[PDB]
Amino acid sequence: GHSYEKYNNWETIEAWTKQVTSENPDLISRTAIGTTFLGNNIYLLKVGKPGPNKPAIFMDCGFHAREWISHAFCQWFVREAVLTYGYESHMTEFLNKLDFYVLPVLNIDGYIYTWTKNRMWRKTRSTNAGTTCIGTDPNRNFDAGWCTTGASTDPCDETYCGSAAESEKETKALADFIRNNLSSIKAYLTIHSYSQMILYPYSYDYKLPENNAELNNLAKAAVKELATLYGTKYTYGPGATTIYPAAGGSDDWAYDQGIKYSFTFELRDKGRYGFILPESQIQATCEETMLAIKYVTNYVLGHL
Ligand SMILES: CC(C)[C@H](NC(=O)OCc1ccccc1)P(=O)(O)O[C@H](C(=O)O)c1cccc(NC(=N)N)c1
Ligand SMILES: [Zn+2]
Repeated sequence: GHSYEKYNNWETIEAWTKQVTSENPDLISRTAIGTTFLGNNIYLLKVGKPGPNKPAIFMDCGFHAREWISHAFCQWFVREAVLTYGYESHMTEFLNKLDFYVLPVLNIDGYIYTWTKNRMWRKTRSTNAGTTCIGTDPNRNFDAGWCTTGASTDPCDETYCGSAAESEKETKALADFIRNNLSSIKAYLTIHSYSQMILYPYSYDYKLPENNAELNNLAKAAVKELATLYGTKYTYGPGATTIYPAAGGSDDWAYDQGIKYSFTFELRDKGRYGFILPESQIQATCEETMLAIKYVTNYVLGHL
């Protein structure tokens, strides 16, 4: 069964998307935006009070299979939204005024693989011509300085950029959806672990985004907000210099589509447990992360 303080396998997460939608008909709608290489449905949840011409924030989790706390966060977020709507003033305002598109798990095939075969799997599970090596790094697969730096052209490597940009059904589906909704999507938030950072563009080059001063101030405010709960310290900055240069990432691509608020979140911890973050830390991790996501949401709402 589904728990919010445990990591849930895909069958359970899928059942949950159907259940939470059924239980909250005027706050949540479910669609699928594509299928994975292995035929799983890429569900997207539209969270918000329906209305005409509403702006939106897009958030995805589970780009990378082994980053389990990411998947956990998208599920936590959805419950918080439906539990507190009508009671907590900010979330009530958020859901009245905008829609959150929440994509609980992008890389479903890899996630399943981390449950069944290899806890440390990262990439998708697509096949590659001329080799037995499996998978492409979805966050090297977007059309953003594609495969020029911090990526591999070898399918056997963890950062394989794929045979071409959007070669993966999963990344094509995500790009297609975002391209189809550019008029409404005002921010892009992509949830990863670990490192306790908020990154903004660019990672594929050392050039800075036009609005980098604003993004820096926004990230700064968001991390200090996060720290209020448990003292957790996040660093922040443009990807290339803050963590490492790397091309083909979705945050850079979304920004260059015109989504001016584009962030990669790296959640707990800083390496003690790394990707294998204890379930005992899910609640506290999600709780503090909510504060940063809500700060960003309120700021974006104030700049429409
Ligand atoms: C621990 C955490 C930072 C993860 N990093 C990771 O597994 O690094 C492994 C690795 C191994 C060899 C070469 C490069 C990278 P990840 O979540 O995969 O980091 C993102 C990524 O590399 O896709 C990441 C972190 C910060 C910013 C961005 N943005 C971007 N467009 N590159 C992307
Ligand atoms: Zn990641």
